[PDB]
Amino acid sequence: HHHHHHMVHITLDRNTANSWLIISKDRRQVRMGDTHQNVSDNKERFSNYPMVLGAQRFSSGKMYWEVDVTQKEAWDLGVCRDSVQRKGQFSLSPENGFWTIWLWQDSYEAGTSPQTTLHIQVPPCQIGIFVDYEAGVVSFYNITDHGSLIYTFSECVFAGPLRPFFNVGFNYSGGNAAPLKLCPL
Ligand SMILES: CC(=O)N[C@H]1CNc2ccccc2C1
Repeated sequence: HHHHHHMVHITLDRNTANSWLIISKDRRQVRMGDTHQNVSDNKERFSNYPMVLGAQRFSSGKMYWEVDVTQKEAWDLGVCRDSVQRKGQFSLSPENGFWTIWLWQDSYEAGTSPQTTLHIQVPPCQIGIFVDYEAGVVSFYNITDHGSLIYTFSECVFAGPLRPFFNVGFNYSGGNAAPLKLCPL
């Protein structure tokens, strides 16, 4: 792809994080802790899942960023509405304000309702995310496989400001402790 020139510097918003998450001092990395991280509860924190939002809000333009997923077994990535539900159980779908892909149990799927199978020959170590607000497009790229397209959500109805969206996943296996990292420009 040729989206690299729309690169934006994303930082994570501590106040939105599930209380188990550890965000690095530079606000560029997040991982699962082995316990509650000794923060107060608030209405913004994701309660049920190890999720966090980026601080940046997008309402126009073209935006691109990259995330490192090396050696993780499970994760969700993409964008969401600023007003997505934070508490209780919910599915990742455009109807609920999320435009995401994920890895789970050795298969990759797009967060449509119902979910769509992805066809990935080279397991990605880094994912590129491209948003065109005006066009209503969210696209995902395999940086490990020379930038090959993973999935395009088109005809998106954002219906609000967008935030970068992250889920580090559960670590019940002991094989998913690795962080999500925002990669340098
Ligand atoms: C080993 C592991 O993944 N433990 C879960 C427990 N439960 C839980 C609930 C919300 C957010 C994160 C978590 C972590």
